[PDB]
Amino acid sequence: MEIKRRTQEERSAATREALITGARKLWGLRGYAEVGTPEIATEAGVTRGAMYHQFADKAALFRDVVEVVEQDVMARMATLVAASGAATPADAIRAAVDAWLEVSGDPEVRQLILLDAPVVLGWAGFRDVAQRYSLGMTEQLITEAIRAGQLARQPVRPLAQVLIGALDEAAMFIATADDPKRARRETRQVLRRLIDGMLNG
Amino acid sequence: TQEERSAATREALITGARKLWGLRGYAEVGTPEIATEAGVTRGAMYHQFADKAALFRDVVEVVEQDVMARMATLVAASGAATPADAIRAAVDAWLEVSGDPEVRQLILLDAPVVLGWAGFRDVAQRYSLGMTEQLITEAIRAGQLARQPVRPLAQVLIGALDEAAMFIATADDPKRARRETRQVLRRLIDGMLN
Ligand SMILES: Clc1cccc(CN2CCNCC2)c1
Ligand SMILES: Clc1cccc(CN2CCNCC2)c1
Repeated sequence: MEIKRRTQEERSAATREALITGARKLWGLRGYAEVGTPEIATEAGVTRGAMYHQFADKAALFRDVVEVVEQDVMARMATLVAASGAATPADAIRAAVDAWLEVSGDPEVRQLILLDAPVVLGWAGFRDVAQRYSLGMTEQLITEAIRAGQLARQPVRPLAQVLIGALDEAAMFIATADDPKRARRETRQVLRRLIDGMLNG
Repeated sequence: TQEERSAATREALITGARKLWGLRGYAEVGTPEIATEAGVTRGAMYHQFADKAALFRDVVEVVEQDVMARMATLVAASGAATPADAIRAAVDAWLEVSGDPEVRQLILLDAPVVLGWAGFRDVAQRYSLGMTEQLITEAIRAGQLARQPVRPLAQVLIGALDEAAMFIATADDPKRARRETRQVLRRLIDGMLN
């Protein structure tokens, strides 16, 4: 029965991927509140029953969209830091700040992660997502700066958690601004002062 | 008067709810228990508060008012001689007041969940921004912070300060978490203060 089981699993996975892809596209453009699951099923080319089979409700589909978008946010940030030509751990942290403002400025990321997710997931769910995706990259950037003597030896997690709070509030300030270009410049300038006050190099 | 009697009933309910939810959390104490603590009938309680969440919203207001009054008292008594020293005193005052067990449970743990993201952010901003922006404005005026628009720095610092408090709130060793987090916050602000 293994070909039959694997075939049904692969078909389920393809349906799931089409639904997430469709939902990510339409909610990214219009917002969660403005696109219903029937339109998303049509976009994905699946029936309502195929959708019900994969997702209990609209919010369950949104939770899976956030996972895929967060995975792409962190991969894009890692690509931009890798391509930055950062010569030291301190330069990699500055590159990571620039990458966060760039990727969180993507209109789809702004809409799904910064505007919809805190409301649709609620506080606990949104903070659990932010945490699962932010902590590893932040702790490793700190660890490498300590190892190079560019940051004081200290417990990594308390510093990581405070910086994640500062960086996520910076992104939210820009996302909710009516003049986001000015907000992004002003916020970039605050984070430059905060990071450059911390880093020894 | 009827208004004075209504106000006494309201005060008994807010006081009782603050006490019981302060100890056990919003999720773990129902309105029947609170009405018993307050010595108020359920009918008289539902007349004042549509539902559990409505009573909680009024508890958060009274607790937030006390948090900010206590912050102002501690900074006033700190002996801070300069705007930079007032900011340093306010960081210490926030870790002291957010360490109060009732503030920890009601503001750091329950309010974001019960009020929801948007509701909580509105209350947190309405209570945090005045004091934060005043402290920053005085430091900029004294030359001790870089010339810059106040609101962006205020919002990023409130994010750091609230995240520090919430990290301590759920720590396995809160005393240790507080010490290590106080060091981070003092170093973060010292890197920007002249
Ligand atoms: Cl140290 C550092 C500097 C810049 C960016 C990051 C990662 N972000 C943290 C906030 N949530 C998004 C990811 C870490
Ligand atoms: Cl500048 C400064 C320094 C420390 C404390 C505060 C006040 N707030 C208390 C509530 N949450 C945010 C911060 C401002």
